[PDB]
Amino acid sequence: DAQRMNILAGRIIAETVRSTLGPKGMDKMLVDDLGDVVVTNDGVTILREMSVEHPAAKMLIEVAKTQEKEVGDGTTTAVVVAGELLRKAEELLDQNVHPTIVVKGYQAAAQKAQELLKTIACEVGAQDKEILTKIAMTSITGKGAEKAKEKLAEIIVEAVSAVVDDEGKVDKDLIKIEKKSGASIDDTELIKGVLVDKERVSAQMPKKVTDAKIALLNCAIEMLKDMVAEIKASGANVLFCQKGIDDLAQHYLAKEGIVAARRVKKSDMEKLAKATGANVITNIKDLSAQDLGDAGLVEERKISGDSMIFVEECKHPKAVTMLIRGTTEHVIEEVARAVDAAVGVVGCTIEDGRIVSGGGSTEVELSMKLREYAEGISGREQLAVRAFADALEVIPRTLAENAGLDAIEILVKVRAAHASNGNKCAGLNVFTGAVEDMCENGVVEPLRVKTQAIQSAAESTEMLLRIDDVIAAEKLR
Amino acid sequence: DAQRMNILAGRIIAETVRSTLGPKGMDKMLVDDLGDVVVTNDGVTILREMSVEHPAAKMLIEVAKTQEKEVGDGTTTAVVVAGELLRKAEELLDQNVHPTIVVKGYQAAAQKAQELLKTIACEVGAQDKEILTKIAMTSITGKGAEKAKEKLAEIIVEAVSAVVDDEGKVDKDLIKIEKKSGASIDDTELIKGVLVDKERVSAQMPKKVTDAKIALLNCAIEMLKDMVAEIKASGANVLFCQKGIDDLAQHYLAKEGIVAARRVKKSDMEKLAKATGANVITNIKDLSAQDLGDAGLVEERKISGDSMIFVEECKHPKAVTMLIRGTTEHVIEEVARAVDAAVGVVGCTIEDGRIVSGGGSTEVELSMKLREYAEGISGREQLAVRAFADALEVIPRTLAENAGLDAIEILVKVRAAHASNGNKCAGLNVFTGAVEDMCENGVVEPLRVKTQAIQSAAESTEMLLRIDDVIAAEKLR
Amino acid sequence: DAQRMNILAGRIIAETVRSTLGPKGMDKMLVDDLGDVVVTNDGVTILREMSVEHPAAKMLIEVAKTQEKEVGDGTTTAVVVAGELLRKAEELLDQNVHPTIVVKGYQAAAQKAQELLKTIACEVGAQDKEILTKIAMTSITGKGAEKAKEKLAEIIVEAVSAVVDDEGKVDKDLIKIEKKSGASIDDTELIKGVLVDKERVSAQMPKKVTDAKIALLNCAIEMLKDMVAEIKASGANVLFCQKGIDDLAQHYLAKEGIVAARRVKKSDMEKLAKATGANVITNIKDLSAQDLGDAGLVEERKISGDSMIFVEECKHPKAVTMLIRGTTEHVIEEVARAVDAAVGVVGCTIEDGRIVSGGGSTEVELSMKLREYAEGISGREQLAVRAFADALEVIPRTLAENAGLDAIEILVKVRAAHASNGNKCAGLNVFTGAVEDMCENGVVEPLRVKTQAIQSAAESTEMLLRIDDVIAAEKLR
Amino acid sequence: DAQRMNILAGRIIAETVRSTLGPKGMDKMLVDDLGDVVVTNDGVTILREMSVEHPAAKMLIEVAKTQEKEVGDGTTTAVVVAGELLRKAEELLDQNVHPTIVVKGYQAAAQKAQELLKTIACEVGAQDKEILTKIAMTSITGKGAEKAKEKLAEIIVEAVSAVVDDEGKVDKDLIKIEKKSGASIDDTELIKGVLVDKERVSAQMPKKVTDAKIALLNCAIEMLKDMVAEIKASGANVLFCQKGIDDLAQHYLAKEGIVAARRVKKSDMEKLAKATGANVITNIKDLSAQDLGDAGLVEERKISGDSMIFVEECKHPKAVTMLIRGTTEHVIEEVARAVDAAVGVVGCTIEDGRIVSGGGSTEVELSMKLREYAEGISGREQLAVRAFADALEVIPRTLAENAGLDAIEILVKVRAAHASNGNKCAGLNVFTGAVEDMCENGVVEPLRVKTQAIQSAAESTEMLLRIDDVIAAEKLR
Ligand SMILES: Nc1ncnc2c1ncn2[C@@H]1O[C@H](COP(=O)(O)OP(=O)(O)O)[C@@H](O)[C@H]1O
Ligand SMILES: Nc1ncnc2c1ncn2[C@@H]1O[C@H](COP(=O)(O)OP(=O)(O)O)[C@@H](O)[C@H]1O
Ligand SMILES: Nc1ncnc2c1ncn2[C@@H]1O[C@H](COP(=O)(O)OP(=O)(O)O)[C@@H](O)[C@H]1O
Ligand SMILES: Nc1ncnc2c1ncn2[C@@H]1O[C@H](COP(=O)(O)OP(=O)(O)O)[C@@H](O)[C@H]1O
Ligand SMILES: [Mg+2]
Ligand SMILES: [Mg+2]
Ligand SMILES: [Mg+2]
Ligand SMILES: [Mg+2]
Repeated sequence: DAQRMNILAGRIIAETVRSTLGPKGMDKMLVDDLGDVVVTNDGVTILREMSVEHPAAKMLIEVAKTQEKEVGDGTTTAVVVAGELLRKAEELLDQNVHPTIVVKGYQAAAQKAQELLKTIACEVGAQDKEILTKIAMTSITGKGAEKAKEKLAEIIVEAVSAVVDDEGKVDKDLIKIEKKSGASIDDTELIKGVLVDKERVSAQMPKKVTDAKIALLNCAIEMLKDMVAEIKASGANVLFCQKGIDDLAQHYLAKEGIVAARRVKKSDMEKLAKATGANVITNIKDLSAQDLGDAGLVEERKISGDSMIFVEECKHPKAVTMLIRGTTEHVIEEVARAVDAAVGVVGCTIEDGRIVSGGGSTEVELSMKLREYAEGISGREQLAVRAFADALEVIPRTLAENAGLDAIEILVKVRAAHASNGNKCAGLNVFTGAVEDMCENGVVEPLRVKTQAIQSAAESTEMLLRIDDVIAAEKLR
Repeated sequence: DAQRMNILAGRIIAETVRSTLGPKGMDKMLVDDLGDVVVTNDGVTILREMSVEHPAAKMLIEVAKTQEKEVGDGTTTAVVVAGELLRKAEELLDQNVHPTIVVKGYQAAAQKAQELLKTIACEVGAQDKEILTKIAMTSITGKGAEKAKEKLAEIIVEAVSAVVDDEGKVDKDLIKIEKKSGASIDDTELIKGVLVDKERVSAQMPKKVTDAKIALLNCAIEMLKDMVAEIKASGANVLFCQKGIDDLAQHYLAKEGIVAARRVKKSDMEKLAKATGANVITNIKDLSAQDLGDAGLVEERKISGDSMIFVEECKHPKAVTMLIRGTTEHVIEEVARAVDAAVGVVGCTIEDGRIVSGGGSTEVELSMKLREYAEGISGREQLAVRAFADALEVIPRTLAENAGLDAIEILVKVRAAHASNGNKCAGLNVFTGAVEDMCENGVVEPLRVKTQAIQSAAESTEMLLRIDDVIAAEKLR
Repeated sequence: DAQRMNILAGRIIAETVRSTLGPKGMDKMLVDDLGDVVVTNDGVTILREMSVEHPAAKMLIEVAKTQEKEVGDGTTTAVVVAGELLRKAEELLDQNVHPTIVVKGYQAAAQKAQELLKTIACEVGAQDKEILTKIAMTSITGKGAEKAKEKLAEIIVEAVSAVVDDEGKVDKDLIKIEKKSGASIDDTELIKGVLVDKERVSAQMPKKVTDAKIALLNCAIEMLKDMVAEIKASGANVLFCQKGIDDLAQHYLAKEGIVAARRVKKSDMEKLAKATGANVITNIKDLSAQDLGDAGLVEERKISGDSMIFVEECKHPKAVTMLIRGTTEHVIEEVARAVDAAVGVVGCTIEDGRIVSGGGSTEVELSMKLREYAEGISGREQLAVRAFADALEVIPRTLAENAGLDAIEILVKVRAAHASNGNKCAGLNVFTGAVEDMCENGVVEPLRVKTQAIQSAAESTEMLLRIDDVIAAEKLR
Repeated sequence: DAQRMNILAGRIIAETVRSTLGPKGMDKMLVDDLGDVVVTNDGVTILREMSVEHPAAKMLIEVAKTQEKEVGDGTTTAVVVAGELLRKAEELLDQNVHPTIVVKGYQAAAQKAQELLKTIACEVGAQDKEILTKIAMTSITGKGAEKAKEKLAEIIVEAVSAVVDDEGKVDKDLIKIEKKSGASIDDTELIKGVLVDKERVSAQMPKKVTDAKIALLNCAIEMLKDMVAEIKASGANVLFCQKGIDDLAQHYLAKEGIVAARRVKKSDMEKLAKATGANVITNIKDLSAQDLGDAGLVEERKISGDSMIFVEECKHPKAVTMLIRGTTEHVIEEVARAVDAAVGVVGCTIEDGRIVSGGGSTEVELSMKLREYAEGISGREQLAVRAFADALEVIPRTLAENAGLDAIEILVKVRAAHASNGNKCAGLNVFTGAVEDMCENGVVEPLRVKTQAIQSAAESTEMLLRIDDVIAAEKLR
């Protein structure tokens, strides 16, 4: 009774982002209380912006937060599978199956799914840039752009492959994301170093400094003669002032051949302190030759529509930065979420070396094998394993729904292609309407995406099914 | 629309006799317009006594008439499977599957069922009286009596085995059914020959005649001296007059040592003409010594409550007669329908030599194998093949329902016993509640029972699905 | 207003037989006031059996009566197109198009359809038995039997080809249809001559007569010696008496070696007078040696279930008779309607020598060409020509509907195959689900089928659109 | 469901300005919350003044803002086509066509429309003043004045042709728009230079100065003797003070033969700095002989109702200014929007050299060619391309509706005139009621008008169709 409304609340959250799955997915319209409009195909964006107050709905959201924290992609996939599991479980409750039996079936079916996924996955090499590019292609194109990814995917593959340490681990904090308005999306490029979105405050100043000694000054300049003497004595050639710089000081800086920029953002003072290794000085007497950062090259090179300072050839950091360019602000914010997703799947591929074919092909193969495993189960426990397998068909059907095809006959032909030692990679290519080999089409995604999503969907539904009543408590906590 | 109510009418006829399946089946109460009450477990009895006016209902009844004409048992099974097919097909219509696709699926699944049944069936020898007894045991005990069949089954096995010609064919008209009230049911016995429920019209007449010359007279006797001269000249010792015999003629018949009975029924004049080989004479001049029948013994022996004429030791006919004894009239009529059913299954076993294990095991094994065949089908045609396999589960579930068990978990454990090269004969034994090997329990039925019923259920449902509207015609015919 | 209900009444008659189109057509159930049931796929049977009282409905039925009288097939096609024309016309009335403009458009579009059909049709030779077999195959298989036609079609092709006179005309009365119950449908055969469903009244009579002299006697026999003298003097060896024959006359007829049959039907006296060329004598003195018919062989040969007199090897008549065999009465009556249809289309093919590809391919090709012709029309008259073209798509759509496919995308792919100098014979093969060349599949039908159906559909709808009110008259006639 | 109301909101915005299309367009009445009344035929004026709160309505308005920013004309055409696309798409949704299929059809049909437009357009010479006059005639006369354009169009053609640089590009900021109340509309004239709506502060001052040295003074005058010495030493003859001028300074300025005006607007200080090339001095010591601007003539000539300073014969700027005259304020504001529109179409003509015939002729020709392209499409994707072609007919129909004619037969005769390679420029001349060659009537518009409008209408509808639900978000942004 009161238990069912929890199942209802969970399915409501699922069907909210249901139609946003896959490249041909539908866009949702987000409207706040102030009348601002947001249109997006990304599932996790919709999940965080929703006005979610129901507890069972929040218990489901923690799957997407967990799925994105541990993988970065598949949050839409995990939520939809959880919703379909709740629907199939409600059907079994309507057949007088006790909830604990459904949980025992789901729990046993989730473990068997993990073992089967470990055998379906194909092994790849952490140096195969082609397979890594196909992984990024599949992960980004689910949002809604074609062939522009081919340039961005190779940029992301080169960025991640550079920050891979000698242990095969990928630290996403080593790849800084930088967002700036520009002329077009294609202007997005990768830079071996760090970026400063400023220009020389005086054109007479020298524009390039090699073997730079970076100085981070947090005090305004606008007494002053002794300040210039102390800074010049520290043996520095590059100065970054967070506040302003005196116009008379900008002259003596240009005469001494010293590049300097004022109005430097607080974020640039933080990244220079973290990367190059400088302190944020609070008193000019503290500035020394050791607080300076080291950099092989500091060059301000213009770009399409803007001029900014590039700090390249820094051997000490071993890190890179993504310069994201775009026309509008919402386009840039959409491109940023595409990079965060591709970084996750490429990172998971290098760490795990296990991938499966996408397009719902792996789901169908897993569904068929689980129905075989269900046959051998005695006791009511079997019916839950059946539903768990038939629940996985929600992923290929939703893809066919959003592709405009008849999900019934599409799901039929794919099941036929997998039947009796078929092609475990046969799926629906939403661009052609035919059933093809997803591996030959370059549609692949990491194994951790599927394993983490399925386990996350199972554990949440198991948690909801153990709830049979909600009780009005007082105070607590 | 108007099509669906036809499907509804069929399921109504199905669910009417649904709970009458199996030995533990439920009894139905038949009440006419005059207030007479009839309680029975036999399905075909209920089907003919129903006030059936709907055309789709009549189209369903013709399956039971065909099933009983071609087999004699399994009419309940064919009707129930037809109803479950109608229910599963209605589900597919509710999923926007066109009727012709369902027909194509059912039609292709019915043919695959015939091929699979031909491989599940076990071969037996036409002389194995033990297996023939187990066949009769299974067919009769479905009505509602225990271990009394063991005596009757061996009587039926000996009766059928005697009339088997040199071509393995069984003519049910060679086994005459005779019903007479008596002391108990156990008094039912088999007689090697034919019976005449008459007595000597004169006690002074000789009661026994050996090497009898049977005479069939169709003319009343009550000129007359020339009639006695012609009949005595024909060289006959036994006379059967359909009409009466003169009292003065009854005297000269008793004096000459000639046994004679008057008021002989028309059925006895037919069976004597068919068995012993005599003509029905219409003019006394046609009576000759060749129109006489031959019989080794003609003896009138009294029985409990009656005296009648037995004609035994007739090597020429090669036919026998069943003497049915019972307490009441309704009990005898129930025993007669048990014999007509057992005669059919024993006859089908000797002619075909193919039997299958009961208990729903053949249905479950066929259902499981058909779900495997459905996997390889592309196009919407697959979904009908799925439903056709899952429709067969109505037979084991109804047995479990009528046995008082939980049909869900019973059907689960049986499917587990058949899964992955299991025991094709594993079913639910309604007397113990456990799943056992039906072959080891002696629960077997002929192959023609299953093949004819399944094909009959498919063809009727196929015929109903091609109907999409009923039109108000005028006159016609 | 009152005009529209006429359009409604016509569409009701159309959609009544709509789903009966094509081989995969649906079956309708006809129920009279007495409860008798008739299930059929044939459209014209349903049209005559309907309880039709509405005048506009009767005005539509006369199209099927006209289509069947002048062609024999396509009555369902003409009715459905007429109904679709009425629907498209109702749309134009709802756009404030005057009925006479719709008529002017329909009338101008119907004539242009005749011009295009004359150029789409392919020419065949009146001696090409292969193409004639494909014509009969296509026309019969629309009812619901497979490959049994291949034997029956060649029988029908040989029957029609024999009665073709030296002017290419086919008289359907020269091919007698004979219906008799038998063992199976395959026993249907063609006989080179005429048939008499009688047997020799005396088995002692000689059973065979060669070089027969047929005599037609209309006077009862049962004076008599002078009658035998006059008949024997006329020089006849075969006598057909419509009334009875004296038993003593049956003796003297059998002694003279003269075959004779009594109780001969009136239909047999008519066909013998028409074929062999004999007179129906009304006075024994009129019987002469010249009133006799000539026949090479008269033989009474038994068949499965009956014995009858065959009159073969008659060179003079030039006519044949179809012996229809079947299991039940309704099956035979269904086979008879198939022959009458095939005779019509084969006759239309030999007379015209023009055929078009079936399957709806010709309809789509005609529809596409009419939309091109519609473009060049000025004034509101154009809109009707558009509707006339888009109305023809009802035939391929109904075939796709009855085949279980999605009529939308099937109709799309066919239009694509015909577009920009495509294949004018590309249609939907309901047996495979793919679009194929209908000529290569052997699916063809005579040009007169299409031309007469389209003109019949147009003229009736033209007649309905000129009706704008119904007036309550008195007496009249 | 919730998606459909978005389609509804867009069509509401479309039909709001629907009847304002073409010269015979209808006037709309705008009433604010204060009771002020505005009557206009201009579509873009109505679109910005509407109380638009619905998001889907705003998403549609952004098309008119985009169309006006990139072209300047066709905003009404793009909105109406967008609305008609939404209506035709709703019909396809009511036929169970998935939105992504409609988008795929629209997207593919929009690209084919761009390619077809590139071949329909005729090339013109950037020096052909006659064709440029016909372009301005067609663009302005859509608002509501006759033959007054012939004088204004030639004025606009001369203004744009003067500011065309050596690269064929037209910078609209080089043509300054000046609005002033006057005696009549015909007093609108073009001035080769820049305008200053000021008069001499002293009538005793000389009114004309040749070889002027423009001085821009930003400091108030009202020490003062040294200020006059520094300005006179700089060698200047014309002074523009943004603030006031001392009355005693106004005396010494009049004695030296120096023209001076005080209270000069900030816009005049900006335009003089941009055109003549002068600096805005902030300290009298910075004024030099090089900060002065150069001008061949500075003359204050009175006009009907006012006197102002004209700065003509300035070879250096290469820019001109439009003096707009009118009776009332609202009349002047309407004339200004006419010039901005004509400047856009004349500019697009010189840059592109591609024009198409107006009157809906290009729309009909594009509609007919797209229906030919639609024929060859397989799969449901075709149906959207059909609707896209039939959607373009909204433009000729709306013109015929506003012209008072029967849109049905007018659209018919135009389609007939275009059918099978008709006159691709045949359209409806709303002044005569007949179908004529629009090129021979001087009804032409640039290619960029159609290409940008069609693409803008398609992309917006594509964006609306990807929306399937609106979600209640919290906070965001
Ligand atoms: N080219 C493609 N063909 C078929 N399926 C695809 C393709 N690209 C992506 N997908 C599917 O889209 C799904 C993910 O899409 P999306 O919802 O955008 O991201 P998320 O992984 O967060 O759910 C994956 O399961 C994948 O199978
Ligand atoms: N001892 C038993 N255990 C399990 N099933 C049985 C047993 N005896 C009979 N059956 C089942 O009963 C079914 C037939 O029973 P019943 O309805 O009485 O006759 P009918 O064949 O006319 O329907 C068979 O399909 C068989 O599988
Ligand atoms: N093998 C076939 N494949 C496709 N269409 C067929 C085939 N055979 C017959 N048809 C179609 O069936 C239609 C006629 O069927 P039916 O309604 O039974 O007879 P009628 O010609 O009286 O309407 C024809 O228009 C023909 O195109
Ligand atoms: N003289 C004319 N004859 C026929 N049509 C015209 C004429 N002048 C303009 N039009 C039509 O009017 C349409 C534009 O009118 P309007 O709505 O006033 O401006 P906008 O271009 O902003 O929509 C063009 O599509 C053009 O075809
Ligand atoms: Mg993704
Ligand atoms: Mg039974
Ligand atoms: Mg036909
Ligand atoms: Mg305009």
